[PDB]
Amino acid sequence: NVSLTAKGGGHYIEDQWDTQVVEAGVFDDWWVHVEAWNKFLDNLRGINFSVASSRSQVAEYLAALDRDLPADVDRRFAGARGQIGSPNYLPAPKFFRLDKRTIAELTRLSRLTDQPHNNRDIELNRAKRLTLRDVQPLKDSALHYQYVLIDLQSARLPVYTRKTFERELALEWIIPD
Amino acid sequence: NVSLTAKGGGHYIEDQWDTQVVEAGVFDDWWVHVEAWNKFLDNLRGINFSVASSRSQVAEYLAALDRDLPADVDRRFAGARGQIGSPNYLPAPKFFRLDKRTIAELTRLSRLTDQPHNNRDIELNRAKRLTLRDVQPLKDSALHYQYVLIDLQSARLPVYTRKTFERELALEWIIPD
Amino acid sequence: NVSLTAKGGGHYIEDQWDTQVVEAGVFDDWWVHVEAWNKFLDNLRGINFSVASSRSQVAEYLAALDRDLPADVDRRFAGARGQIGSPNYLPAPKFFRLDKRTIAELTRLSRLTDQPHNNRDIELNRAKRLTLRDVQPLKDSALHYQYVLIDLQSARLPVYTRKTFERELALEWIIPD
Amino acid sequence: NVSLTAKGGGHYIEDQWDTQVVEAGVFDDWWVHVEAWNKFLDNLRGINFSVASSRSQVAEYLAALDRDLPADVDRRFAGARGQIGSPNYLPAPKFFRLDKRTIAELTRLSRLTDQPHNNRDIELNRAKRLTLRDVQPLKDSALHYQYVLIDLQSARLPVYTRKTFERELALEWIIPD
Amino acid sequence: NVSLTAKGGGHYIEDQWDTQVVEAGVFDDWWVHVEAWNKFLDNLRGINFSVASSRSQVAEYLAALDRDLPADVDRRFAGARGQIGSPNYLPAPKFFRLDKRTIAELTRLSRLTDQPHNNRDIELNRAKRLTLRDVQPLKDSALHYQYVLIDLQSARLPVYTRKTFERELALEWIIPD
Amino acid sequence: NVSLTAKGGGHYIEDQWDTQVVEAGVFDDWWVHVEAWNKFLDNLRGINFSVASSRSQVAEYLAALDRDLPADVDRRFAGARGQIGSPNYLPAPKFFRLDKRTIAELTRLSRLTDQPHNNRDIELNRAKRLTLRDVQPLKDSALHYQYVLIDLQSARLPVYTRKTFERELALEWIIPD
Amino acid sequence: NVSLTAKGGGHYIEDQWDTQVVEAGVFDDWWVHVEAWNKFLDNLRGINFSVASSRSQVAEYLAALDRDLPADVDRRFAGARGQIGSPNYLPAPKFFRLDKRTIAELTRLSRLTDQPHNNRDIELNRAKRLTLRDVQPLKDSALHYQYVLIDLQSARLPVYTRKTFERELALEWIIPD
Amino acid sequence: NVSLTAKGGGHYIEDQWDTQVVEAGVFDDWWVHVEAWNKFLDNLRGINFSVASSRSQVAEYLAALDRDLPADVDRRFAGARGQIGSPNYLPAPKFFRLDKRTIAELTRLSRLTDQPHNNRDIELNRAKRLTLRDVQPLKDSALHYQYVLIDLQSARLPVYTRKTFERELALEWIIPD
Amino acid sequence: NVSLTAKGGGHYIEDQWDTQVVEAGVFDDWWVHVEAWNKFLDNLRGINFSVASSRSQVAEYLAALDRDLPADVDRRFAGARGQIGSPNYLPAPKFFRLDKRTIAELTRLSRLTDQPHNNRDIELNRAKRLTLRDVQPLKDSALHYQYVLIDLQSARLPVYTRKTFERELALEWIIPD
Amino acid sequence: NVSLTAKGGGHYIEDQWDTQVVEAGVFDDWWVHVEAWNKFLDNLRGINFSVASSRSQVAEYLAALDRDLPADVDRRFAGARGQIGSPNYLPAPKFFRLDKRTIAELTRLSRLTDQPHNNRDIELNRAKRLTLRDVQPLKDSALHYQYVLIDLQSARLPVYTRKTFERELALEWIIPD
Amino acid sequence: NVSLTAKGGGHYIEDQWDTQVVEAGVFDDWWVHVEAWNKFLDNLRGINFSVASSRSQVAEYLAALDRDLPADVDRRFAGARGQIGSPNYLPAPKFFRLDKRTIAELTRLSRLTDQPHNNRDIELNRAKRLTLRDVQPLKDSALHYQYVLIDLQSARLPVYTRKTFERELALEWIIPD
Repeated sequence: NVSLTAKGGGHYIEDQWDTQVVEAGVFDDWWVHVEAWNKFLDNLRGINFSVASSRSQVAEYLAALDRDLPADVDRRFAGARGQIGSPNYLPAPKFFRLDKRTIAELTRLSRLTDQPHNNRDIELNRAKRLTLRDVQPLKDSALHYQYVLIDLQSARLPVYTRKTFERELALEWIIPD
Repeated sequence: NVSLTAKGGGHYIEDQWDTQVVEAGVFDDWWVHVEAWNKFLDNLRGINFSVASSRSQVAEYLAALDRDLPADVDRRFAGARGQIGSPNYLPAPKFFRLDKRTIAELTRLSRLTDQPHNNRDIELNRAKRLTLRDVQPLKDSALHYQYVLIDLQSARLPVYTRKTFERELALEWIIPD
Repeated sequence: NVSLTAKGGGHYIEDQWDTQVVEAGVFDDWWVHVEAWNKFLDNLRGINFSVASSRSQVAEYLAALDRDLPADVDRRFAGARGQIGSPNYLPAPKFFRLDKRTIAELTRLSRLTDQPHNNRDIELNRAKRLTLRDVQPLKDSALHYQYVLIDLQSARLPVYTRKTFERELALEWIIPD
Repeated sequence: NVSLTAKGGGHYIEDQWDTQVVEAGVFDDWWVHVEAWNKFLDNLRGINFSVASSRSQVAEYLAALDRDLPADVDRRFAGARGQIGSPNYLPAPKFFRLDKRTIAELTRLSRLTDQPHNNRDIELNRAKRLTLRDVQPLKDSALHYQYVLIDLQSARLPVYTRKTFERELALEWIIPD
Repeated sequence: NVSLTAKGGGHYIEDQWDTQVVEAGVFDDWWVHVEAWNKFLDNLRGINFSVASSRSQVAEYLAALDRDLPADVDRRFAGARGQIGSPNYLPAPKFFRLDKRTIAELTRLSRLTDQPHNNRDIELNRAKRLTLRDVQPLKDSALHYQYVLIDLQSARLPVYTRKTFERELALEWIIPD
Repeated sequence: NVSLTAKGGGHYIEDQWDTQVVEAGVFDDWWVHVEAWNKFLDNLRGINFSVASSRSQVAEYLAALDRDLPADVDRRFAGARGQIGSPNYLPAPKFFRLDKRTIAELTRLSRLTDQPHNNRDIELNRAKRLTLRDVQPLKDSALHYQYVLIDLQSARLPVYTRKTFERELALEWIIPD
Repeated sequence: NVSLTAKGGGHYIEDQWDTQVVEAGVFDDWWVHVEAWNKFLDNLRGINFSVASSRSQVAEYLAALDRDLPADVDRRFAGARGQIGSPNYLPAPKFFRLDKRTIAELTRLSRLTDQPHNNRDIELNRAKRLTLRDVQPLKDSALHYQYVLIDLQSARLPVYTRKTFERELALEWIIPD
Repeated sequence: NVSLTAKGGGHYIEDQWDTQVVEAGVFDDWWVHVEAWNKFLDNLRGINFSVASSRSQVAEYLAALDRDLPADVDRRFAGARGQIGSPNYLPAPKFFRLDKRTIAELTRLSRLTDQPHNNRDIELNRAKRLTLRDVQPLKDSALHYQYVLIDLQSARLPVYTRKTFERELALEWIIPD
Repeated sequence: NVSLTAKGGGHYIEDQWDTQVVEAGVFDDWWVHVEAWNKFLDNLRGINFSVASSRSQVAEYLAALDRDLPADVDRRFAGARGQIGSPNYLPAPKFFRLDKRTIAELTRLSRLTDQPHNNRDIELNRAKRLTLRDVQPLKDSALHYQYVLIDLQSARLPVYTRKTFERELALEWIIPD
Repeated sequence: NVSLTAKGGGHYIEDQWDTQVVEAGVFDDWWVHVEAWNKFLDNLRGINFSVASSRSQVAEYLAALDRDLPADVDRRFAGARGQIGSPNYLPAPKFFRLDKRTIAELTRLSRLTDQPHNNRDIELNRAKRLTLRDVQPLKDSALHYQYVLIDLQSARLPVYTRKTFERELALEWIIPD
Repeated sequence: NVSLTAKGGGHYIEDQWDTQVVEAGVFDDWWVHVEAWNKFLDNLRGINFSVASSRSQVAEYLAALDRDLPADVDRRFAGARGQIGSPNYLPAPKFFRLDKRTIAELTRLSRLTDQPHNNRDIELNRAKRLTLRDVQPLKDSALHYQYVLIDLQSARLPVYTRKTFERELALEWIIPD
């Protein structure tokens, strides 16, 4: 979970954090790492309808993606620590604000994926000794998938650095006394 | 159950607690931990219709989620104890007020899940020696599930800290004499 | 049965207890403990239609829930005994007044549950050597269940402490002479 | 991932990088190497509908293509280091700015490719001992493929060198003091 | 039987013991030792359906578990005797109040276990000289077991020390005159 | 059983231990050692369905895992005793708080494992002189195992040191007078 | 277990170790040696489905791989001790942070491997005196293996030296006074 | 393992090695010797599907191929030491950078090779005294092999000398003071 | 029989001995010496099913094990007499309280051992002049033995010294007047 | 029995020995000498199933292994007595704490070994004048042996010196006054 | 046993030996001499399945191989004593650290070797006056042998001199004062 920045130094004033960032309007609002989100993106490009265990994979990743908000005062929104120029830099984390509309779209995928099933035939028709099977209820889903996903990739979402997160919501870091 | 804060110190005046918080309007009203609720969220993302024991899992979690209200005078609404800055902080608990409408929605899921069944065929057609089975009564449910759940995730619910719970309902903590 | 408070000290005047609390209007009117009722609630969330012994469980709990009224003069409506502040408190019992309408709803569940049956087939078709079975008379019940229960959870019922039970019905405790 | 140029020397001023290149308008916007993209191109020319494992190949390459943006201050947009004339040159990298419209086209291919299937027949009709099979749902796809791809090759996309990337978006490299 | 504390010193007043603890509401209500109950727990985790003598073990333990209530005036509810700090302490006994509902659940296990049988075949088909046998009536039981037991472990039951048993039911110990 | 720290020195105040740690909310709640739990983990990775005596091994370990809570006043939550720097340190014990939900999951494994059986055939068909056998009722279990276990490993559980156990539940150690 | 670096010298401040590295976010998170992990990699390349004892080998290695985290204050994250240039160097250990998603993938392999079986036929059909056998339940697994493994090799995981482990999580080593 | 060049002389600056070559982007990225790789190539040209022990040969070589990266500061990327002209030269090592895509292709071969099997028939039908056998599941594999291999040979991969490895990633060798 | 400590000195008060130790709750409850019990343990490890006279050995030892309770007022629970330090010490006896459940387990062994028999054949088939014999009714017993015994060894039983036996049951020794 | 260190000097305080080492948690817990245990190890490597008298050897050694705990106050945990440097040293004893789980594993071997038998045939078929014999009930055991033993060798158990035994359980040696 | 180096001179500091080399992580970890191990290697190359006494030879050597760790302070890890150049040198001992995985592999061989048997036929069918015999249970073993051994030879294990053993684990030799 992306809370990789030291607790200490401190701190958000606690008049505004209460007011603006917690209580209403950030948290319980999702956050994924850039060049960590992309990876999420392709696990799903990227998937074969249909063999089982290749479908349960959609469900699996969304947990542990990993998804959190990094600054929890006493924390700074991750930066990250280097001087410009000298080669110990670690230049920034950039984070994605997914929106009230989309997490409920990512969700759509998670159970656009599996459908109630009659699989157990194998323990029947084939093994003690036909069926073939029906495919269609998959096919439409496999296509429904292609759209809900082609939206996901082609949907320019807001990026946020430490520089921005203090600007968009004004919070002061209050450096020691 | 989230009653993690010391009994002692005390106490809510007992003129208002009786009046406002107990008797009518909080209790018997649910409360789940943030970043503890989310986890609830994904156990359910997050589920395969249909194999048994993957359906009874919805029922199972809602008990022990865990769900309670933390301040019971003599108790303070959990805070939690640290000074800002110095790295022994434990910064806050933030709690979800689910609403008279939703607990009866979470409930919907719990028994949107299982349906009366003819499973015992296995002890018949297959084992002493076909059936296949019928799927449809599952399928619709599996889709009914996808909606009642896509509401759950995309439903911005009220968050409450110690700072807020004394403000929204005014109670005084009455520090020793 | 929630009669956990000492007999002794005494007592309700016996002019009003006769008049108001016994004779007509409380007793034979049900009472369940809070955070003891909830538990009742989830045993039933919380149940699989259909395997037997998972249905007889509804019937079983309603007896021993446990259900009684706590003050029987010479008794005080349970309080309970602690000073505020000092950590030997036991802060209150809060009790649910279920209503003439609902106990006859909880009842509905108890025998919404089982139905006359042809089970004994197992001792026939399957064991000396098919049937499958019919499910439908269960299915509707399983859904009838989901409603009579989704009312139960989402039905804000009156809570009562010692503070309230003497106020709503005025009784004096008559402390020794 | 094409970040082949030394971290060090530094650096983009950090007034404009924040403003123009990160935050909004480059990143999360794709970048493929020239004469590295072409190779991508022909893996797909270049493919046989239908044998399996010859279809999963579309999915596979798009990850690891490889795709990234090279300058992350403190980094210079790769150049690359040689003097003109003397035979240690490494003359330039030239990079493709694919567009909001196309990555969602490349995506189209990735799952224009596989479709829900009834393959498991082989473990049936043929192996324990006909079917033939149906082809048509492939055929149309195989043709749908030919168009979405004939666009890809015949779509002149913007090339960018170090010389250009500082011109199109004005950033200064700030050489030591 | 957990009556390990000296008879003597005395005594419960005998106005309340009669009233509250004996007569109605404790006794004939079960009591098992903590870290003595757990052991009970795992003898049953913890069992193989099916070989005989591995099933009669459920029956066997519940007697001698051991189960009793410790204070019988003239007795103190076991404490136990040490000063804090100095290393002859014996710090407390903590006891489980199992409930009217559960002892009738523990019972369920005891004869969920054995079933009427045709074992004597061995003295027939096999020894003077086939049968195999039927398993199914075991199998369901073995699964019925898994649930009635998974309730037992995951059922947080009330713990009681000397400190509590005098508080929950108010009794005075009456130290010599 | 992890009670490895000296009785003596003392002691938890006994106002809070009664209140918070015993009575309700820790005990009867499980505790396994880190890098002692892992070992538990792999005994189960780690197991062959099916040969007998390779299945009874699941049952066997869970007892003696070993599982207890270490501080029982008069005891300190194990630390452990060294100065920083000088090489007689023994740096800490870190302990796992498994949850009301999981011990009833670990339990699931214990009897997900064995099933009622017809083994005794060997003393028949084969030895006095076929059968083969049926495998399927194992196979599903072996797969059911793979999931209930893949949850166990991939379930980040709370770690607790002496530093934390006094913070999360506030108890004072009361050093001699 | 890779704890090869001297205890002594000391030490991590113990304000941050508690905060950041232990408690939550490293430990119970896996760590394998580079050019020690690779070896793990090929034991599994690298395996024949199916002869027994060539399948139990997957299970066997994952224990003792060997897997631990090296710095436990008072310990330094292994370095390792040499001056640059002079030929007694031992240049670094580089370690793999496997992720919450993957250890539950490595696990998948461990019991993707064995399946419930009817082997004992050999002691029957063949030895006292046919069967052949069925292969298919292996075959699919053998292919399922090929994918879960082709992910393992082609999954660029994070490498960490002493230089990095203090940077990514900021800890100070506190050299003697 | 190709680390044939003296440790000593030294050394890579350790500002860039950390930055560029280790940490992310070379290591855990494979390296095979030229005119040592070719040999690998033909062991596989070069193989008979199917006799056993002629298939396990694919698996065997990939370990010990041998595969490593040669410069580990304090090491120089192998050169190798001679003056031009005078006949003690040893002119260069040239190394292959296989890519994230291909090692997962070489892997494909390793277990494209063996399949779950019914071989043990020989100990049956033939030896105690038909079967013939089935070939097809081999045949397709033998052809699948021919393609995944005809890619391997006809895939021009990047060659790297000492001259290049310092140019492509800029590292300085820092000759004594 | 372990009554090795002088009669004399005296004595247990005879108000408590009657009350607590005799009458009900110690005696007729077994007691074996430590490092005298172990020896019992291995005589049984430790035994060959089956030759006669190697089976009657189980029966034989349990009598004379030897088993008794040592203090019979006027007796002190054996101590034993030495000063600390000076080398005439005899430091303690430590005794095992076997439980109502186990003596009936040790018993199980005693006649798990022999079974009704047809031995006398030897005086027939073999001596005046075949039979072989049947083994199976032994074999199962020999295995039944292995379990009832593997419980015995791995069952941590309570140890008791003089220091403890006066603490667990409070008795005073009453030294002369 | 490893009690090789002089009685005298003295002594463990007798407040802690009672508390911690005896009573509960060491004794009746096994202890074998290092480089004395190994020898045990190979007597069993190391054994031929099957000729009799080569099987009774497992049983025989476990008694007299030899197994005891060395310090019995008044005793010091054996050290052993030498000064460093001067060649009369006897440097340490190091001892193995086998665990509640393993002694019940070593036990397994002891009677994994012998099985009820029909040997006496020799006095029949062969000597007064065929049989051959049956082997299988041995064979499986011989293999069952190979596993329960391959655990024994590859199970890193805790080593303890005098230095450690006073640290892990804190006891003071109390040197004369 | 390779403890060939004088006791005397001394000594390992005894702060680190306790910490690092003994207690946990070397001892009970095996050690074989180079060009003494090889010899072990070929006794096993090197063996004929099957004649008896040519199989018991595997078992025999592993004891007395010989296997120990040479430095036991007060001892130096054997060196060995000569000056470079002058022809009384004895240049080094180099030792093999076999691993937790392999000693349990060498073990495999030891009882991969013998199997329960029916040999005694010779005293029957052949000598008083056919059988032939069955070979197969040997044959597979003889092949199982060939693999577990072809791993042993082709498994590059770590070599250690005095120079290395003080470097890998840092211990100081402390030369007289």
